[PDB]
Amino acid sequence: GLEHMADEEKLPPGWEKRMSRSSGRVYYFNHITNASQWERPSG
Repeated sequence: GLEHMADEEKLPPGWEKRMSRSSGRVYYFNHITNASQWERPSG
């Protein structure tokens, strides 16, 4: 959908910027090591 702030392609390989199905809370998820947080990665 329409998204001005396209920042979900700036994270390192293995991570994915997703949204928490609880209330719609944006965060990052690493499906390679199973590490997810709102805390920006560094890889």
